[PDB]
Amino acid sequence: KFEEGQDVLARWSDGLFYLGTIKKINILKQSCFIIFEDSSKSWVLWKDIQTCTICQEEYSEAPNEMVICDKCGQGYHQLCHTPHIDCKWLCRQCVFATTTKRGGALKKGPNAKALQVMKQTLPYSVADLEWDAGHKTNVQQCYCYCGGPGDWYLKMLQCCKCKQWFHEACVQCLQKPMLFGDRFYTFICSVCSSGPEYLKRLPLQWVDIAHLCLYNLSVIHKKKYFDSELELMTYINENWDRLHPGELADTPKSERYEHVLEALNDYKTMFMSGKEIKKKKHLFGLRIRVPPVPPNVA
Amino acid sequence: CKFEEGQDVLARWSDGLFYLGTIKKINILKQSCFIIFEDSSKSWVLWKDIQTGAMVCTICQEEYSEAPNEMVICDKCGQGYHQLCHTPHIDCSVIDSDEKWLCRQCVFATTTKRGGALKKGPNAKALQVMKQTLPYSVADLEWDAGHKTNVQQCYCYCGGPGDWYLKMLQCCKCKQWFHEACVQCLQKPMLFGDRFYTFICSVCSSGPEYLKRLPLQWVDIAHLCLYNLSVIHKKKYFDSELELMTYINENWDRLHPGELADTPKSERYEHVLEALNDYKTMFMSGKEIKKKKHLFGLRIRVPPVPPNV
DNA sequence: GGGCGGCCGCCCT
DNA sequence: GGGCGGCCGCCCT
Ligand SMILES: [Zn+2]
Ligand SMILES: [Zn+2]
Ligand SMILES: [Zn+2]
Ligand SMILES: [Zn+2]
Ligand SMILES: [Zn+2]
Ligand SMILES: [Zn+2]
Ligand SMILES: [Zn+2]
Ligand SMILES: [Zn+2]
Repeated sequence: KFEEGQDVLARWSDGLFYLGTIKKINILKQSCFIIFEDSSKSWVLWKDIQTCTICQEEYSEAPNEMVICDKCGQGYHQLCHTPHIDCKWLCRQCVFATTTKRGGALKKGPNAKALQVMKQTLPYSVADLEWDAGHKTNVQQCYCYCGGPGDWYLKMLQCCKCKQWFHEACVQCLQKPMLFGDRFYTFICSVCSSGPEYLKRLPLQWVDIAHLCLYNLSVIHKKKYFDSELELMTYINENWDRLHPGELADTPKSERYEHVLEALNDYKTMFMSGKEIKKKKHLFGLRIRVPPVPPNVA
Repeated sequence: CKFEEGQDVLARWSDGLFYLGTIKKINILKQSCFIIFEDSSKSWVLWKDIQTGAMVCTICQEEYSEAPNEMVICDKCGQGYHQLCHTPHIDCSVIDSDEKWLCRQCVFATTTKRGGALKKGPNAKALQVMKQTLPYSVADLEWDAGHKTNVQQCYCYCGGPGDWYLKMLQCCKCKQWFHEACVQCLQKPMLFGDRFYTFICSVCSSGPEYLKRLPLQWVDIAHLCLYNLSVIHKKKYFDSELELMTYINENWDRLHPGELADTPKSERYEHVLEALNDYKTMFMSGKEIKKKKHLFGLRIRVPPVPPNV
């Protein structure tokens, strides 16, 4: 049970836990209205609120022995933990806490290896998920290896096998920091791989680069129109390596703006010029703030 | 805005079809126009369903043209479109041919038709291609609780108005409703409120539509036909033999019930009459209100519930 | 931060 | 010498 005014750890839609205080409780919207340290406020599902630890029973069996984590010091039966403990040990939510982080989870060290193992087993059933038509969201708001909430159009990767979406912070295969709504990847999660993830960058067209970066600027700054040269092209150049342009990567910095501007002008159904609202014609924005769709998907 | 009173326009009705009409009133707040049609009938039509009319690109109103984004002229309405301005994009293959090209507007106009859109022909082939791309955003749609109506009144491949219970199919995937006139998978004209189908639209299938007829029980046959009679004639009670059974026999082929289809005409009334008397929850005899016993009506004027596949 | 009242100034046959 | 492409920037749907 929870109670108003209680200090808790709440998992956000980026897979990470944040310290907060329960202000309100909704009995079965199944959420708590939580204020965070930056005085930001939001509703959080109970499955994402953190107060045997899985069985509430004291008996240490054999070979179902009670194992105590060596960091948080909480106990787990060998067959109650997810995954099960056979044979220094850390539990799942301590493994995730010390490994998952913005930009991508840790790749090296004992904790990172413990994550790689435990990631292969989901804390939920794939059958109990109810997806929308485009397989972007599910009713349970249950995604990734962690089982937390998530927004597909932000920094998440969809597995091309199980079609589940996975947080940037929870994957360990990223060479560069993820861009918002970047779907130009072939990704296979650790569950489907039964081991380390597979990640391959799909080739980008100039219209893809323009769309993806305009989308990122739009998300970051919460605005629509951007100067094609001084804002958009600047962001593209500053993130050129992060973009993995593929075979377009050798394009001289002087020649990049030509192709980008051409894409902005040609694709009228995708990009709005400032001239349409009596502003600078070099100002461009997305008609609909939606991530670019790679050739394969929808 | 674009419109003024006395202007002759093409107005899209809730069947997905355009009709010739004249604007009598304009409502800025409702974004609609009061339109009189050729049958002198009058109704309010949303601006999104009004077609003004009947070398510059009609979409962006610019006149530049160069490969691989050239200006393509519609071989019917004569209007020009950039390859990347049209929805969907015009493939460069089109320009590399002697064959005609119609725009999305003209493609729909020449193919969509009462009882079901054209199945064969170059135009029919173009419809099945173009309608895989919606002219609207599904995310902008604000649906009601039962997912029957949205406040935008935007449905189907066409983006026009519609009544789900009046000749429309719901896709089992995207849950959007599609006009009878806009689909190319029907074998027979639809009955009102007939949801005994498994339908997958071209948008979800990325190709031809999928359609399978779900089986009807005798209670479903009576319910569906009672519902149709109630909607058409705007009343509740009908004569089981002279009115209901007459409708059922006249629409027996169009009903396509499945395993019960081979039932002899003379035998059908036996099972229909029993269904009316057995399903007390759905069917209401006239005796319950001190009227003739063989009069029957639906307690709730709603379509029958289709079975899970 | 973008919708629109406002008008600069190029350049029109 | 005036019509319109172009967009500044005021100020709050
Ligand atoms: Zn995660
Ligand atoms: Zn236990
Ligand atoms: Zn622990
Ligand atoms: Zn997977
Ligand atoms: Zn339609
Ligand atoms: Zn155009
Ligand atoms: Zn046309
Ligand atoms: Zn569909």
